Amino acid sequence: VAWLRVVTLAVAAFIFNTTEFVPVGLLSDIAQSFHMQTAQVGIMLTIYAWVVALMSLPFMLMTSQVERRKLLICLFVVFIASHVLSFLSWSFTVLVISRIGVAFAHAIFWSITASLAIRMAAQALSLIATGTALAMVLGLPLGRIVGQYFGWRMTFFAIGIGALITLLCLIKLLPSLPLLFRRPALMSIYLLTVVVVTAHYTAYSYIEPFVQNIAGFSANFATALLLLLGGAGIIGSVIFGKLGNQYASALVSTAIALLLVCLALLLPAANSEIHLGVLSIFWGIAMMIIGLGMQVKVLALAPDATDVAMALFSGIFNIGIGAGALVGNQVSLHWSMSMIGYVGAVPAFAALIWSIIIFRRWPVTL
Ligand SMILES: CCCCCCCCCO[C@@H]1O[C@H](CO)[C@@H](O)[C@H](O)[C@H]1O
Ligand SMILES: CCCCCCCCCO[C@@H]1O[C@H](CO)[C@@H](O)[C@H](O)[C@H]1O
Ligand SMILES: CC(C)S[C@@H]1O[C@H](CO)[C@H](O)[C@H](O)[C@H]1O
Repeated sequence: VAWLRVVTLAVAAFIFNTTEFVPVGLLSDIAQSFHMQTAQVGIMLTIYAWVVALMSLPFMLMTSQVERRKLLICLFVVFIASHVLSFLSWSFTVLVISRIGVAFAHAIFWSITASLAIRMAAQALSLIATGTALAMVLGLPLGRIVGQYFGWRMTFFAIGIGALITLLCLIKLLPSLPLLFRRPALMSIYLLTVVVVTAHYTAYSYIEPFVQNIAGFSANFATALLLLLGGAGIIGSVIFGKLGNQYASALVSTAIALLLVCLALLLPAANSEIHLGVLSIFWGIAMMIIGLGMQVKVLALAPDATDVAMALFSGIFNIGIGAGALVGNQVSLHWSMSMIGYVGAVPAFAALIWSIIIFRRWPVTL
């Protein structure tokens, strides 16, 4: 019952995190159906993200008063309704309105999920994280291939059904802030996160219309990279799993360094299928190391109020996604979408330094 009552959430984290990134493999399709240009559709990522940023904190506030599995139901219900609206969406406006619906559930979910794994008890958090992790590897790739044969609306409708079958699996298994603002080390971590995420989502958001409209390759080759990155992620995630309980500083910095490289070398490694592919192998490995790197450290640094740690982590993570989407959008629209790799490499340089600085300053851990 423990493993189940938690594996059900680990799955549940897979759904929410799967959803928000699926648009990355669906920009062309979504654009085609609405007679706009790829990058223009990129903003539904920012809108989503920034709603999760704005509401992660106020929503949990209001919601924590009354917080049974009841709340998960109403998330899932809204999640499921919104996803039905995406499928029916009769304008790119209606689509993005639907994305807010999801984001409202998203916002609330990810405040809560940190604790609940523990309340059914631990290492409940790896499971959650495994789900988080298995989103990039199975979720997003398979979401593209579905969007290939069947198109984007079915992809969105599909996910809505998961939420249900998992909701039903869910129902069968049932029953502050100034202190953190005054942990500079935690704040510094919250800082590093915001920045490095913007760096990565400058580029990663538009990788599809990049591999298609800019590097010239097939829409199959794009889908190919997305698989490679996900699995690259498995390597990355299991490098950490086995080696992140120590070495956390060094891994994270070298990772961020690796990311730096990849972002700079995006345009030069294009026109070299094998090149972009390796890039993908390294990029991916960096992505998960950095991604889990922060979650682990925030939790470490905030034992007495983990969920509020995580509530902040959630929101402040989503600033970076909207940031990177938007800057990625704007470079693509106004100067060239080839300079997304380079533009993003600027926030990544800063982060490398900030990384090394703060790990020197606070070597304490465990
Ligand atoms: C102040 C210097 C910036 C350093 C980063 C410290 C975290 C503060 C960022 O605030 C953000 O704005 C939202 C608006 O409501 C809030 O919900 C929530 O706090 C958070 O997502
Ligand atoms: C010279 C010493 C370097 C140490 C300073 C740490 C880097 C913090 C910069 O973050 C800024 O925050 C914005 C998000 O709000 C970003 O979008 C913006 O591009 C970036 O400029
Ligand atoms: C980049 C993805 C992991 S999204 C990210 O996951 C985090 C930890 O799993 C936080 O809980 C955020 O709420 C969520 O948006």
